[PDB]
Amino acid sequence: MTPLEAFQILDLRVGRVLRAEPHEKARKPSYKLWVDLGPLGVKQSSAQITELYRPEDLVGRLVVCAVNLGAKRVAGFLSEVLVLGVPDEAGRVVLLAPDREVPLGGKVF
Amino acid sequence: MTPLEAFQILDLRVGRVLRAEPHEKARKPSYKLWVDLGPLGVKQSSAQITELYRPEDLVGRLVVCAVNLGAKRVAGFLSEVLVLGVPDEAGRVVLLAPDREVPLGGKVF
Repeated sequence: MTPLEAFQILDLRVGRVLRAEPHEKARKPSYKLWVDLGPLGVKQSSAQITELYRPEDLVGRLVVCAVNLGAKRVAGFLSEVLVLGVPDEAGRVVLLAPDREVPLGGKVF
Repeated sequence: MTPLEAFQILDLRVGRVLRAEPHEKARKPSYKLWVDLGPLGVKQSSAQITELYRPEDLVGRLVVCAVNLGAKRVAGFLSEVLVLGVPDEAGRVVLLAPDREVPLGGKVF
């Protein structure tokens, strides 16, 4: 109930995309992603980051994800974590990332 | 209480550092920061990012902050928002940032 508590409860981690594929089944343009979160292992995610990013661009890049939320299904694909982004002027999702390379599974603070 | 709700309550925004100065009064090394959060205006923050970043580098840089947590005093300096980062192998803070420029005050999702 307290924004300070929510910050404490929410768990944000640095992960690296290992696999990105078109989420054809989904009505809303997205990608099926497989994210390496180090200690947390691999977690799936359906991200609507098709504008600005090509699956080939995602593979191997660092991303920051909300990991402890409940997993949900998207067009059959199970999305266990949320890849964080922010919209540009046109509303397109711009991904967040660490300034440089860092250990996977690292927690944001 | 629910990570999903913590997600919804926590307010993460992108801001631009316009001023950075040595927070020498603070015990733990930090910088006094003034962040332009667009519609939210200017918010102060004490950030322990002295290793890897020099005040000159921070000025004009996009950063991502936790904005709706209560403000806290740090060596007299009022820290109103949290500038988010992640530790490298050495534990040093690495700032998070959008891949490219985006509107200030933009909300992370």
